[PDB]
Amino acid sequence: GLHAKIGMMMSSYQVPRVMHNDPYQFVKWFAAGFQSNNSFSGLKSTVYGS
Amino acid sequence: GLHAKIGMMMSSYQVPRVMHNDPYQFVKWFAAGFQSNNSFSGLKSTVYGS
Repeated sequence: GLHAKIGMMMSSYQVPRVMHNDPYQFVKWFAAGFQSNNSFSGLKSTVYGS
Repeated sequence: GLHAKIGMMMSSYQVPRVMHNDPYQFVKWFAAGFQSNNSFSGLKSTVYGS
C-alpha cells in the first residue's frame, strides 16, 4: 500500500575550519520518497476524505 | 642539437572535498621548453623542408 523508500538516512557533519576566525557551521541532509501502490488492474489503495 | 629541458615532470592530484556535495575534480600539470642549438655567427643545426 502506502510505502516509503529511503535514499540516504539522516546524517550530519561539520564544515571544517581553516583559519582562526572561520565561523562554526553544521549541515544535516536527508533523502527519501513516497508512493501509494496501484495494482496491475488499476485498483487504488488510499482514500482521502474531503 | 635539438634538445628539451623539463621544468616539472607530469604530476597529478585531487582537489579535496570539503562538504558532502563537493564535485570530484582532478588536475594534471606539466612544464618544459625547447631550443635548437646554434652558434655565434648564425650557424644552425635543424633544417625544415618546405
